[PDB]
This record gives sequence, structure tokens and C-alpha cells, in this order.
Amino acid sequence: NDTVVVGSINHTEQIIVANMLAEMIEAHTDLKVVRKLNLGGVNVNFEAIKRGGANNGIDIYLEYVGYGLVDILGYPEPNVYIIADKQKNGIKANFKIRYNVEDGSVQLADHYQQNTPIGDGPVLLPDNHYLSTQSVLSKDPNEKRDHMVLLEFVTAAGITLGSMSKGEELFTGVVPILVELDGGVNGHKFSVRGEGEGDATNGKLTLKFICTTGKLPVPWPTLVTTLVQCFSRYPDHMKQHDFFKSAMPEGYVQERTISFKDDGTYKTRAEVKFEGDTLVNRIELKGIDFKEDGNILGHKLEYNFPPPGATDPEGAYETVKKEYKRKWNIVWLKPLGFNASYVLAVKDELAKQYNLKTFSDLAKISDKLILGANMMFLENPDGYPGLQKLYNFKFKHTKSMDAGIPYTAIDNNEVQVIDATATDGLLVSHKLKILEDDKAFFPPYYAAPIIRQDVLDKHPELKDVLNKLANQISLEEMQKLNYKRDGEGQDPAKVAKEFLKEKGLI
Repeated sequence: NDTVVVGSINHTEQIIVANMLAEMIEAHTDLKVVRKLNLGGVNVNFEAIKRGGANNGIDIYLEYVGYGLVDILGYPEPNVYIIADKQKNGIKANFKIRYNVEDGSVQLADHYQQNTPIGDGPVLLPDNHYLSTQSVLSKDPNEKRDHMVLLEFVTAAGITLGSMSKGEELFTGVVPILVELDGGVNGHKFSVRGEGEGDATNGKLTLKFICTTGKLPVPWPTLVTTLVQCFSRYPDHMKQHDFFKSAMPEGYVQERTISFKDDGTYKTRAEVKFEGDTLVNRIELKGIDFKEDGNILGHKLEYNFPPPGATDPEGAYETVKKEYKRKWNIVWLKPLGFNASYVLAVKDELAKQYNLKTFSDLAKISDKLILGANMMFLENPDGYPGLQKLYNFKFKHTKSMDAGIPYTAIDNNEVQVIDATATDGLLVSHKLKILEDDKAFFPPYYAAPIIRQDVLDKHPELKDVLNKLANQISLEEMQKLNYKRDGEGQDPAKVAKEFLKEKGLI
């Protein structure tokens, strides 16, 4: 090799830092650096780097730990938001599940869920909250049948600090569980049976499943969500939000639509109820329009669910590095220093007129306020609808604005709240208050360069050269650099080069 390709998307911080990476490589090596702009969606850099520099892709770019974890890998298993569904006298949920593919890619399955009580009496209808599941899938080494051993921990959270429904009394001990599933996928009939126990006090479930008709025609991981949320641990101050146990012993119907991106659809209908002492989940599943050689019917998914992968930024970085390496032979280098997390911004004055310290405070005053957000933040499911689920934001008029017209808007007080990233320098110049994500809906976005192992094999010096930037850019420094371009109009290449010169890095 003789050239390496550094990519950016058409955004200020990306162009500045990409220029910095290029300047560092040129100052400390004898390589020629191609500077390649990518247009479009937020994962165009990732697609480019999988292409590689030799195929009109890129070799290097700045990625963010939290985006790699949450949006690409789908780690850890998602929080599943439980929302009351009046029309069903029950609850509903919408969430995304990701499965690892054997070629390294990631398969998405959009889940849509509705639950309805079987009995005629009153049930608990919850305020917005979420269930957090950790799933461990394993094999019984001795077992000849097609099977899945499953352990799960499930906890309700998201609401901060009689006393339980009558149905909850059925869950104080260890409850035997029976699961029965009859299915057809593209007309391939199959049946699954599972046995085990649930211990809601510890939010713990243990089950073994066997396919009773021979080979399972779909991968076991795609059946986990289908194969008993009544075993969640609700903390004491939240037990009034446990619909699932309040419907017991008569039970509830659970219906899902599961849409696999670029593949078929599952529809499921299940009854979850006590039969004698046993909690039974009986399911009918029908899968339609699957590719016989796609990821599901072709059995191209890995046998696993997301790792626990300790949640502090050190653990997040370790997991994202391990997995990018394993899945795509992409190498995360050291973090630059700044955390470019999503925040909401209000006027500095309107803020301490209501003592706005966190996102909760803004939600309490949210009726009086309008939110002029950006459009690929309003539309993204992972974006503002999820944040609304966790905070119950009553911005009953919010505007879908494109580029930084929202800044003039909040200055014009057309609008009271805007969405921003913590490194936007225009937040300082515009006199704005960054509110804290106190319930931590957004993961940290620590920025780091990433590079193909491809390119490091041919030019090992790149690893140390790019790591010369480790911890060299604080959040305040990134804000100032971004301001030089956005607020002062300076050339981003000159901004990058001058910053490196002044620090003695080139």
C-alpha cells in the first residue's frame, strides 16, 4: 500500500477531526492520505469502511462508542418500554432486536406487541416504564435433540423514587413454567416445548426448550422473545405498574408482529395464564414470506444474545472494540477525549426561571414549551419517540426543523427547547443551557478513530500515530474548534491543522 483513505460525513465536527487524522498521518508517516467525503445517512461512514479504501470506501474514520454499541450491534439487550393501551384494556410495546449473522453482519427484527387481559376484572395499567432483560443462551452438552437452554434476568425500571395486586401474590415463590409453541414458517410446520421455573422475587427465569418435531427450521435466537413478562422484578415503588401479574391467574393474551429487515414476518398469538400451580405460555406462530436461503430459513445467525458487557464507558469501549474486531476486523483506537452526547438546550434565562437542572425538570414544564428539533432526531425510533417514552414529554407542538435554523428559532423564541450535541460550539455563543439526561436515555458518545485491520497489517505505524491523539481533545476544546467553523466561518482544514500545531502534535 501507499495511500490510506480517511472518511468524514458532511458535518462540522466530523470534517474537523477527519482533517486532524489526515494531518497526523501525513506529519508522522510517509503515507499519502486521501480525504474522502461521504454524503447521506448516519451509517454511511460504517458502510464505507466495510468497503475499504481499495473499493471506493474508506480505511479510517471517527466513530462514537455509544452509536456502535446501541445502533450497530444492539448491545446490551434493549430496554423494552411498556405503555398502557386503553383500547385493549392492556399494554403495548415497540422495540428492536438485533441478531449476529455468521458473515459478521447484523440482522434486525422490529417487534410490535400488544397484551390484553383474559379476565373481566380490573387490572393495573402502567405509567410508561421499561423492562430490562439479560439473556444467556447455552447448549446442554449432553442433549441430542435440537434445543436451547435459556437463563434470563428481567427487571422493571425507569420510574424514580393494597401494595401489590392480588395476582402478584402468586409469584412470591418459585413457579413452574410450561411453554408450548406450534409454528409454521413458509409452511414448514414445527413445535417447541419448554420447561423450567420462574422466580419473580429475583426476576430470574430458567428454561430448557426442545423442538419436538426434529430440526427447528428457524434459528433459536429468533424465538427467544416469543418463548413471560409476568416474571419481571418490579421494585416496591413500582409494583402498581405491573400489568402482567395483575392479570393473573386468568392471564393475558400476548400478540406480536416481528418484521425481519429484508426478510419475512412472524405473527404470534400467545396465552399466558395459570393452569393449576403452573404458569403456562401457549403460543401459535406463523411466519410468512421468508427467503429459503436468507438468514432465518438458511440458519445464518449466531447462537447468542447480547453480552452483559459492563455498562460504564470503559466496559462499553471494551465490548465495542472486541466485537468490531471479531465481526468485521475493524480496530478501535484510543478515544480522543470528548463525549459528544445528545443533550437538550434551553435559554439560559428561561432555565433558571424554573430551576431547570435535568430533563425531568423540562418535562414538568413541557406543556408551556415548544421543541424545535432536527428531523432525523424527531423521526428516528431510537431518537425522540423513545426519549418521550422515558420522560413523557408534553411538548404538544414540536417543529421538525432542518439545519441550524433551530438556533435562530430559539433566539427568536419561536421555540423554547432544541436538541443539540454537547460539542456544538454555538451552544456557548447563543447563551444556552445544556440540560442533564438524568435518567440516561442516551448512551455516552465518546469519539474514537477506527481503522481496518487490513490497513494496520500493511502499515503498523498507523496504530501509534493515531493514538498520539489519545485524550488530546477535551469537550471544551472540541466546542471551541466547532465554533471556529460554525460561528466564525473559518476553514475546517485550517482549524484542524492550527489546533495540532498549537498543541505540538505536528
